[PDB]
Amino acid sequence: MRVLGLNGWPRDFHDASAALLVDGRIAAFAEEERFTRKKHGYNTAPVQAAAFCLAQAGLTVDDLDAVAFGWDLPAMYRERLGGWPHSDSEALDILLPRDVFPRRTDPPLHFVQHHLAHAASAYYFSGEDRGAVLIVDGQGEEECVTLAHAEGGKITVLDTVPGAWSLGFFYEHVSEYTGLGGDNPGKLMGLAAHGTTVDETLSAFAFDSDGYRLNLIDPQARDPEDWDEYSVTERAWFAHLERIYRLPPNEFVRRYDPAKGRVVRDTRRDPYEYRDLAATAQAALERAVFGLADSVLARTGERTLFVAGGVGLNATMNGKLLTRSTVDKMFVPPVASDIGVSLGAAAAVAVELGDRIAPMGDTAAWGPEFSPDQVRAALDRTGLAYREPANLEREVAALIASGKVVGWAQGRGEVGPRALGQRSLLGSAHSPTMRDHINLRVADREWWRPFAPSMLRSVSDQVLEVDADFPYMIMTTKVRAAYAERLPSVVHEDWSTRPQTVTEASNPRYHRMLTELGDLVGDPVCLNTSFNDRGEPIVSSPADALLTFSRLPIDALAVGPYLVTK
Ligand SMILES: Nc1ncnc2c1ncn2[C@@H]1O[C@H](COP(=O)(O)OP(=O)(O)OP(=O)(O)O)[C@@H](O)[C@H]1O
Ligand SMILES: Nc1ncnc2c1ncn2[C@@H]1O[C@H](COP(=O)(O)OP(=O)(O)O)[C@@H](O)[C@H]1O
Ligand SMILES: [Fe+2]
Ligand SMILES: [K+]
Ligand SMILES: [Mg+2]
Repeated sequence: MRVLGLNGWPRDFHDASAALLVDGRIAAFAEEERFTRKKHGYNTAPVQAAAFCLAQAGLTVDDLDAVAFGWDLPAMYRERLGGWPHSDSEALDILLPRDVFPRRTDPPLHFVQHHLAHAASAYYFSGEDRGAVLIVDGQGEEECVTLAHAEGGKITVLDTVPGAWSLGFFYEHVSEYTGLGGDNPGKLMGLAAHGTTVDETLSAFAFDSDGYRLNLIDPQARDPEDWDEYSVTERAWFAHLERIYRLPPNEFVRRYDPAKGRVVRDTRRDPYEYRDLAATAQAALERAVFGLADSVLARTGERTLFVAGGVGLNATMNGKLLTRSTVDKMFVPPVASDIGVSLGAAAAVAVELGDRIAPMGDTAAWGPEFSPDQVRAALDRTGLAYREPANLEREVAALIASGKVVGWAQGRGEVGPRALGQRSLLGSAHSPTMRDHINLRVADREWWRPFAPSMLRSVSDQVLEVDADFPYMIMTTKVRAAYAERLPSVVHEDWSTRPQTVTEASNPRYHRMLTELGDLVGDPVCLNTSFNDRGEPIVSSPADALLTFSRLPIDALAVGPYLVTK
């Protein structure tokens, strides 16, 4: 079957994306923000993402067997807004506007329960017959957690936790409270390592062997003036945090900066001041999730764990789950957050139509790519001088080895929040100054945020405690003896790293470049951070890449077969 999965809707929505499954294979998959250049794909149907999916596969909406949406949207409208007003035809017009998506007739429209869609995005793509499913995000239609059993192509729900007890809202609210912002929970995670935990309950959580309790909030509390429990949980957490924590909420400051010529936003306090709150929030999330995972694993009798939902992006928590006595194998897709429910809704529907879903296979490179002619066109636009190296991979290897920062734009854009050698900024993993150089001089990131490494899968065994595939940079692990000293720029406060393992199959060019690199610095490892300026999404087009390259004190840009220098 050909099934187009969708996320994103014009009203109060985030992380719009589109995914096209052809006979269980990912034909194309991209996030709206990459095309709009507006981070998080807020309040929109995934118009551009779906246009790309169809163009990539050479299809039109008339060639689709089904369109799948990753939430039970009619149900949310019925419950929270007094009725679902749209015929399937009218819903399609909104999701896939006719001026961009001409169609003779309407494809069958399927609405998939949000957490099922999450679950589908992990199970069906993991390459594992069966396992325990843990879904933890902000909130689906009603629930914030789902425990389920996956076996023989079926996902069966054992239990859910109501939205008011959301661990994602919780973590988001703490992230907002510190000044990092509720849209930047990943930063809270990186700040945790720098602080100290004293009471991992925050006088709110009570932990047990199957999970947690939030005696702070009535679990059946509900916003009658909205369609999720964000605002209710926000008021409760903010009041509680202010009550028990020495610092009041950090405030946002909007002021004209005559240096930028603009009103810029900042924080009244340095978020680094809240490092103990971050540590404590991180510890509480871990503890709560450990209980949930132990619980679903035991109730199912499985020892393989599938995790998805937005909290699933907590790589630190993931790494620690992996090493838990109760877990032998773990799969967490690069698209754990809502970006992944388009793909999940599509799989659920495809499987329902009799298809078998192929494993992801250690790659996330499903977005657009660009030919040499298309790249050259973008280069000539700018009038920049460039070369076409005989051995680009070797030249990049050498640049990196000498302490230079190289933009790397090749092949099909990766999907999800991590760059994985399709749209990356590259630098020495071996340099004890590279990290401060990129944070402070290049990207204006907070000095306390860590960077992460890409390395060959064939030496990952010797570099890292664990010998597993880490294709997605969605898990932290410990660095073996005594590489922990050899790789200063990609190590975090606690000797953990958040690695990408690379196989020749998954990324030949990148694999080859790392190989060359190894001959020069001994180790086929590099620093790999995402290719973007501070506000914007990861660069997608060759034009995006040039623009960002012009704006950053980077040394070179390797885009397609071409090398551009500063
Ligand atoms: N080994 C590690 N241990 C703990 N945290 C880590 C580790 N490696 C990376 N991180 C954190 O993961 C975060 C990812 O968060 P997030 O996705 O919000 O950043 P980003 O979107 O890449 O940043 P930007 O604002 O530049 O787009 C990093 O900012 C860093 O704080
Ligand atoms: N690194 C992280 N650690 C913990 N929670 C995270 C992290 N990244 C994202 N989240 C959580 O994901 C939640 C939203 O997840 P998602 O499933 O994408 O949306 P929704 O909750 O609307 O379905 C947010 O509440 C956020 O706190
Ligand atoms: Fe979700
Ligand atoms: K283990
Ligand atoms: Mg980044």
